[PDB]
Amino acid sequence: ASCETTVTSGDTMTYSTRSISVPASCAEFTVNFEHKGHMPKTGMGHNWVLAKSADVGDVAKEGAHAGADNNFVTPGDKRVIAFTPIIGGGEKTSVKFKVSALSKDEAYTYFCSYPGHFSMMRGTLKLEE
Ligand SMILES: [Cu+2]
Repeated sequence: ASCETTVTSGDTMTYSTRSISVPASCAEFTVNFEHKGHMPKTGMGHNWVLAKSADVGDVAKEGAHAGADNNFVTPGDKRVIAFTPIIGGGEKTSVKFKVSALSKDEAYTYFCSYPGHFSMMRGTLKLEE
């Protein structure tokens, strides 16, 4: 009944885990995200973006053109359920979201939207009954 999890990244294009389970008993869930590499966000930035799996492609396409100042996420993108800002080496961030925003009928994917990272840096998130 833990309603928090920690996902790390580094100077590669992989997350530390590729599956996150959110307990349906949680009212809110927190994802802590840390970058343990030594390269900065200009060249090796990472973020954690959550969307329904069918929407990842379009969110990633539009987000790549939104710019670093918009964390590579289109401003007001209604397909993004929750996201963190981009972080570089030695930085940490987190995001908390309401578990009621998720449905048991849908599939979800978390991924990094820094240009060129989404194909490898992605995982599945599911609501655990
Ligand atoms: Cu990344």
